[PDB]
Amino acid sequence: ESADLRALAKHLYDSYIKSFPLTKAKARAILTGKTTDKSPFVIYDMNSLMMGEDKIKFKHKEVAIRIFQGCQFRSVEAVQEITEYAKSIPGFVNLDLNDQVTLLKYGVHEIIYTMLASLMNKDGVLISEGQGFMTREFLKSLRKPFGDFMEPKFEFAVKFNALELDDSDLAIFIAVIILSGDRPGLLNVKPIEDIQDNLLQALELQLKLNHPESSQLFAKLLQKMTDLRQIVTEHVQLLQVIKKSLHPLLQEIYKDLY
Amino acid sequence: ESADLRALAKHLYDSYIKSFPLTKAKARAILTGKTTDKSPFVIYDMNSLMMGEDKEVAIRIFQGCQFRSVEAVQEITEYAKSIPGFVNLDLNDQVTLLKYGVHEIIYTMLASLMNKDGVLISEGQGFMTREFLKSLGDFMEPKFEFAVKFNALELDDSDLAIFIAVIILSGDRPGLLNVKPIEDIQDNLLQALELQLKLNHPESSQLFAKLLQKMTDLRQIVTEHPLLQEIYKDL
Ligand SMILES: COc1cccc(Cn2c(C(=O)O)c(Sc3ccccc3)c3cc(Cl)ccc32)c1
Ligand SMILES: COc1cccc(Cn2c(C(=O)O)c(Sc3ccccc3)c3cc(Cl)ccc32)c1
Repeated sequence: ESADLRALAKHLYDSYIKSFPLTKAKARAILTGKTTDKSPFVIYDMNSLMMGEDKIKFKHKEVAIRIFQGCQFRSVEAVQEITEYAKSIPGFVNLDLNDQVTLLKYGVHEIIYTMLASLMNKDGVLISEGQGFMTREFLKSLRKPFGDFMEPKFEFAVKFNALELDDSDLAIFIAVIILSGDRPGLLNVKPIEDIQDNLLQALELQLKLNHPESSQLFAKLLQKMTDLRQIVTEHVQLLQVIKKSLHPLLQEIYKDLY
Repeated sequence: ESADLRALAKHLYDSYIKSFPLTKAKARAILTGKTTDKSPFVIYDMNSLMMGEDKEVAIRIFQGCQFRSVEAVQEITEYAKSIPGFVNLDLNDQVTLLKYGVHEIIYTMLASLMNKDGVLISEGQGFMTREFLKSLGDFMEPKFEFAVKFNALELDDSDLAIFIAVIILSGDRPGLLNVKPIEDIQDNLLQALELQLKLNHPESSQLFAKLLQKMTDLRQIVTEHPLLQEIYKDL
């Protein structure tokens, strides 16, 4: 069955390519300065933060807070991308609608962090679709609860990026994360795990063929999901330190994804 | 290398038997009224509890359960010594791996002594029900929910021995000095488990991943709410 595993891999990558406008390949080309196209506007200090908000578009009233809503606007945009990609996954839209919601409900945070790692090196993050680069030192230097809440994301990213996965690897990895059969409140786990079974097989082969010099990559990738679920837990906790940010209709768009 | 990987598997299993006096095989013989062993005393309520230990109750149960963690770190430590390469690692790092990896192993091995209804105590001589514990009041519910999920994998002692070695030797543990020698040991512990599951469960569909995915669920129980106070010092 090594032929349908290749065809499954490809066509998650094909849908991945169209669901997500900014890929890892493109993020690394920009980060490394590593070819033609363009250098991003760098946010290293308060004066660059304020100049970045003119030429740079921002579809999104103190400064460190103005960085939360921006990060929150953006994560909610990402949900609709992850939601579209989920639908390209063979078997997903035949699942019970309730289960589809539960898978996304719990899956989108873990996928957001995975994808946030593609835009991060140890020095900072690509923001505003590669057009910008906020430095890491500019982020530790934010106030009170804003001083961290990005810093552990970087911690995980530097470690995650060391696996040197490409977009074709991540397409399957993300699919694996969505079709996760232990989301609280799933009504029907049989097809969920039979789809995840395929994806794991497709992933195991992809890592084999794509990183043939890298012995236990499938297993080391799976261990990362234990770091992923922990980072998600302490972010949902740091957002009950940030119920202490006004809409309200924006509290009502941007409270979840969902 | 599939002779190296059988040798390693069988080495860890031997050390496992020798380190842990109550195995899962023993626990399952005791739990299912199997004949080789003797039925436990059952603690379902208050004068069962009273009659079993022949100030208050809840925190005195929490004193016992906390001390069972003591011999358990005495035993996990002894096992970790037999893991090829462990004692070669930097002294500080040996400690770092033990401190963060021990509770995840406790909960793995507590799944062996549990069913849907309760837990074995005193090397399998007693049996505390889930509801007498739910009568105190929360601290055991996640253990039981993981235990029920895990025991579905139908893992036995030879599988757990290797899987537990995989836990202890993780290079993601906060503040490891020399990460690379630790990853090197896990890599061959990883392909020894993969050979163990394909050879022991020839019919288990993608069991290897299913088991490492369960490493998530273990990490989250650990986020629960004085040789213990010195393991907890920062996590
Ligand atoms: C996984 O995709 C993303 C999810 C959330 C954010 C981002 C990039 N990004 C953005 C953005 O709006 O593009 C933002 S908001 C922003 C950036 C610069 C100036 C004002 C707002 C952001 C903030 C942090 Cl602390 C980290 C990453 C951030 C990408
Ligand atoms: C996996 O190794 C174990 C780690 C901790 C506990 C146990 C079994 N156990 C014990 C014990 O003393 O053997 C105990 S302590 C105990 C309980 C009643 C009377 C006397 C002691 C315990 C308590 C809970 Cl709430 C759950 C499991 C427990 C086993």
